[PDB]
Amino acid sequence: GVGISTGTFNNQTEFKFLENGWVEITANSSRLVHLNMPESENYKRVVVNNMDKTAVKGNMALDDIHVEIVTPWSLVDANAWGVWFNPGDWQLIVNTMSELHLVSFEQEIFNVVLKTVSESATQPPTKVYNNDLTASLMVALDSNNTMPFTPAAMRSETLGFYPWKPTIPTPWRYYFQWDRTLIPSHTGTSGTPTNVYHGTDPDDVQFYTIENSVPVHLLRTGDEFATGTFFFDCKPCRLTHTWQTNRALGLPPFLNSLPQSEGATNFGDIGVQQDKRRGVTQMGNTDYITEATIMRPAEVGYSAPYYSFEASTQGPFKTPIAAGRGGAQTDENQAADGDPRYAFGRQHGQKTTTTGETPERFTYIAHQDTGRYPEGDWIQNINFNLPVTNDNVLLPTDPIGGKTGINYTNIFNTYGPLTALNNVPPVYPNGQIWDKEFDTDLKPRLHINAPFVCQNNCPGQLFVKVAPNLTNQYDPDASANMSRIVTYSDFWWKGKLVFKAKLRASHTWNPIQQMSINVDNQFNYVPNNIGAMKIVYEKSQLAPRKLY
Amino acid sequence: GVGISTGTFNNQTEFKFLENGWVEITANSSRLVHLNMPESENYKRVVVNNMDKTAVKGNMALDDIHVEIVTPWSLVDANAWGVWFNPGDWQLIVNTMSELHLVSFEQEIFNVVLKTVSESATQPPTKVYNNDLTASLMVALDSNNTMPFTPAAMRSETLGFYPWKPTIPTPWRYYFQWDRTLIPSHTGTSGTPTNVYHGTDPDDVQFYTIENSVPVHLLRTGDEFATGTFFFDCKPCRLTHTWQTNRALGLPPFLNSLPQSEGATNFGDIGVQQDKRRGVTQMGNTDYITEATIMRPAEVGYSAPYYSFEASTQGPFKTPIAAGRGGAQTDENQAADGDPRYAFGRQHGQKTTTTGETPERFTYIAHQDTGRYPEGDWIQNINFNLPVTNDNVLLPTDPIGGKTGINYTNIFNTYGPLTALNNVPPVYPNGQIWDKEFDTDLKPRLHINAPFVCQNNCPGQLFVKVAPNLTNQYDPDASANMSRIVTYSDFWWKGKLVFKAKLRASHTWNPIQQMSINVDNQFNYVPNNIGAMKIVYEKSQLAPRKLY
Amino acid sequence: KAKLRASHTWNPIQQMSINVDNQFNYVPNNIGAMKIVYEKSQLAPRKLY
Ligand SMILES: [Ca+2]
Ligand SMILES: [Ca+2]
Ligand SMILES: [Ca+2]
Ligand SMILES: [Ca+2]
Repeated sequence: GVGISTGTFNNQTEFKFLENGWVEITANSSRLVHLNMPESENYKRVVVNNMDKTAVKGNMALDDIHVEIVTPWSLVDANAWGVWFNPGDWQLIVNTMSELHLVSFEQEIFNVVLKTVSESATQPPTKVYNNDLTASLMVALDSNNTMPFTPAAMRSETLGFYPWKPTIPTPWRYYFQWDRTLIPSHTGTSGTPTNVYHGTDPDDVQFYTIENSVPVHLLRTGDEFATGTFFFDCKPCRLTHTWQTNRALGLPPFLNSLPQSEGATNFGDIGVQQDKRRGVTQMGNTDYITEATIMRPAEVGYSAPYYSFEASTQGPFKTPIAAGRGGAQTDENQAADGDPRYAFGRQHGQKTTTTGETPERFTYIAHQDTGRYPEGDWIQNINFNLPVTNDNVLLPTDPIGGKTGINYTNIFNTYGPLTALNNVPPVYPNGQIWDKEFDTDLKPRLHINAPFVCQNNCPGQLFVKVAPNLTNQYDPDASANMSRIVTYSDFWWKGKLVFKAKLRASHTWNPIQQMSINVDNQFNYVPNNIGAMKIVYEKSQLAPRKLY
Repeated sequence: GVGISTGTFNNQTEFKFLENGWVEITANSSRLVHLNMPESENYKRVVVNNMDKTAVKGNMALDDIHVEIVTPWSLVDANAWGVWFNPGDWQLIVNTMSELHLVSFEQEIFNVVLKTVSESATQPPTKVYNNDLTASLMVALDSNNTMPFTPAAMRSETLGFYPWKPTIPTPWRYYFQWDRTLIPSHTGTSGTPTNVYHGTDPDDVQFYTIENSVPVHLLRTGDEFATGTFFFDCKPCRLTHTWQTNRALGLPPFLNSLPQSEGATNFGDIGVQQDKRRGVTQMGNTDYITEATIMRPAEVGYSAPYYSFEASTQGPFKTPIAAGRGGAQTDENQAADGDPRYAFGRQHGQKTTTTGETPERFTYIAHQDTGRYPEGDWIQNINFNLPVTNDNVLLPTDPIGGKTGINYTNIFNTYGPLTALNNVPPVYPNGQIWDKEFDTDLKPRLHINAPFVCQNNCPGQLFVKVAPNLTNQYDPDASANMSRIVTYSDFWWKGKLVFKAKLRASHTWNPIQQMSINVDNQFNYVPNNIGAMKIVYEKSQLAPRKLY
Repeated sequence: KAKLRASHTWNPIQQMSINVDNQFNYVPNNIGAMKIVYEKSQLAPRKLY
């Protein structure tokens, strides 16, 4: 069955409006995937050790040592917003929907092709491509999620974002266990710290093979493969942001004195002595009821140690932070509430005609005011007693450990039973969409990498690979490296991701932040005279929501 | 499925006679289309600016600046009379039918072929064509008319007019928005006018993609594609012409004195003093009832400014005129009532064995006397009072604006609530058949380009394209230009256009103008000793019709 | 009775939107003054032919 197609290209996003303001978004994405023969046919256990870098005192954070199993299989990952929606669709969703529901996912492989390269070793010399009709492409869909979960978006290795531009999958590899020690130090530290990779703990070894745990399918041109329809189990993702802070929760103080003339100088006045006011407070000493002192239900947001690194059996790792805005606009603390920074290129944004190999990037800065501005933090001695005396105040300025560039905010952590928090907002187009939950007894309240964490079950991973096209000479009983015909494959991938949205309703007199084409962004949405493209990142939760 | 054909060639025109003089014309047209790989795979936004020409004062009309989106898709356009009928059929329709009804349209693509060119780089060197059996031809039929409407007949780019001669489609491209200024001037104008292309208005940008708005079909040799049957909604087109003018409407004056002997000198005489006659007039002053002064119901035809150019956001454009004859035969005013001029060649008429690249052409001159002869126009002062004195007459001779070559007829416009007019007559074989209506709130009473304007709905456009035949080396992450195997395609197109005609009836004693072979046209209808062909244009509405 | 639009181009499209420039044309001031700035309606291309 060579002369018949086995599939259809479809990259349309359908918006189906239902009853009561609910829409059913059907994002169709098709892509032509190009796939090469594995450079090797065996699994390799490789160690990566860049001690040359960590050898330099004060370079701990640049540690890359790990051990990974290198498989002869490739992963077809489509878990990233850019694969399903273009700037247009996205603007539609973000400007009018109030919440998003991830419903189901299904993919299929069709119109498979396998060619053989022949070196017409004459003159230049030449190269001749031919069809190997009876050759097969191997396909394995790990439904049971036996294999380790490895999101390609984490390393900008998902399918590309352009319907009219071929793409490729990524060689699949996964972490193996290993013990590693690396002691912190600074430029002036003495002696040689302790930078040792101890190896692997036998009680943590887990060598996985696809061949042994997932049925594999062989497809020839005539064949096709389709996944079933997987249904997610995730909480809805909101498309609105909160702006309220503790300072803006509840009943404002009653102004006894109101401005009588226009002018951004004419303020209103509470009109009551800060120690002669009524209200509630959690400060049993003073009688000062102040906007920064009065009681509030709980606490929106929280403080966590910044540029903290922790260490365990495998080595050091940065301490993650779940947090939004908190601070002026061109007045951040990227570190404090962890604004994510995305590095990618060409195939996932970055102008296409770009040269060199320096990735493009951006630091996403959410609209939700749930972050913190450390410099504003301070601490006072129980006696209160203002103006506070230097001996009774710890400030983001006073040093810690005699260190000049470290202070309590750095060590600080105000997470507790009163912490109100929100989930990570979606990041177009470089963000991951869904993520598999940790199989720990107690799970995390959220994941920092994706807004959708399928709990009870997630779509399995799809592995692809060109099956061994051997030559007439092959001897198992001789390490050699099995000479095999240079074969490559081309197939089309088609996926269908279904969402369920809820149309928003206005509730204020005033208009609202809406995504829109300007005379400034204009050319970020259209190709140029050479056909170069790029996909600029966009914000998602533009639109306020009352928090309390 | 490679060894089996998927279609049939049919280029027969069937005439099926019904009851009560109605015939059902079924025009079948088949053609072998040749199609090449796109020179580029991306959409390009290109600007065209020939300021070098408009720089020369007095060359405004030669302005070509515009912006267009260049797509990697080709359009298969068959909307032009020459594609469906040969001189014979046409003579039949034009000589015996009185009116034409455009009923339905359907097309289909079959017996698809895709070959690969290989340069046997030896000696001359050689070239080798091979079949790429598993390759696909992409097909997209824009049913919803999402895409911008682009009639290829407008630029002589429809399918060719010979059943036994292969043809090709045209690269599809469409207008993009842009602001442009160009101020009129004459040879002796001083300073440098104002010739500026300002660019595009963001509020008018509309980048269209086929991939994003029309499902695409992949066909391999075994496959085939067929459109459904589309049904038009258009007014009938008449195949007769009117000759009556205001001067010949109604009851002629009664001749009291009739000629008594033969001779084109012996005239009849009304026999009553022009100021002593009875009748109606719209001239409340005089008592002169004259053949050029007596009342008439309304007005056949109208006067409009000639070689008028108007300007708006995009630049200048000639003011269109809807009008027929009006004037002697070798006594026109091509400009005044806008006789169309058609430029084309080889594939759509023009002797086939022709060399060089100067198009062939003709100015169509309709039989309907609905035009005007300006030189005959004049204007008189309210007092009437003849013979009229130079100071009370504006003539097509007196100058306007002190200009010697401009007069009121040039500025003139007599369109009003009494204007009687006819539609554009069909032009064989270079004319467009149907046209999509403007989506403006108020529409035009007619289109100057085709006699059939499908209002509520029109057949969608058919886009074709060779799908990317990549080589073993392809890297998305590198602008390059994706090296791809030189692939081309050959497929057969078959369309069916159904009309409904009405047989005419004689009502006069005298015979009537009929199309016919002469000793002069004879060789315009047959090939020569070399096999050269050409298709000479013909008139359609030869046959009078009483207007009133 | 309205009809929802459908995208048919690769490129985005002119959309009405709040800027750092129009911002205060949509909210009252410290005195309670209001104003309603005119807006355009047919922002969005349509193929004519
Ligand atoms: Ca921040
Ligand atoms: Ca804010
Ligand atoms: Ca004329
Ligand atoms: Ca005539």
